[PDB]
Amino acid sequence: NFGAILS
Amino acid sequence: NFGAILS
Amino acid sequence: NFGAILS
Amino acid sequence: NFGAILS
Amino acid sequence: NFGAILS
Amino acid sequence: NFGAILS
Amino acid sequence: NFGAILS
Amino acid sequence: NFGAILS
Amino acid sequence: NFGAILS
Amino acid sequence: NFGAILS
Amino acid sequence: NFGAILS
Amino acid sequence: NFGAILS
Repeated sequence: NFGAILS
Repeated sequence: NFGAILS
Repeated sequence: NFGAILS
Repeated sequence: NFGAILS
Repeated sequence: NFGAILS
Repeated sequence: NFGAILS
Repeated sequence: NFGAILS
Repeated sequence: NFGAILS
Repeated sequence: NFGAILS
Repeated sequence: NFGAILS
Repeated sequence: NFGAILS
Repeated sequence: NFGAILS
């Protein structure tokens, strides 16, 4: 899978 | 701010 | 899924 | 202000 | 879902 | 003032 | 003033 | 879920 | 102010 | 999952 | 602020 | 898996 977080 | 995605 | 919060 | 979304 | 508050 | 929405 | 939201 | 408080 | 999200 | 808090 | 993701 | 924290 994949994932991300942005500030 | 904050944004996230997770598959 | 995905999600976000804005100030 | 504040805004949010969550799937 | 989603939601918000405004001052 | 104040305004709100919640789904 | 004060405003709040909680899902 | 999500939530916020404003002064 | 304060805002939060938790999936 | 994911999560965030904003001041 | 603080943001996190964990798969 | 994967994970992250942002300040």
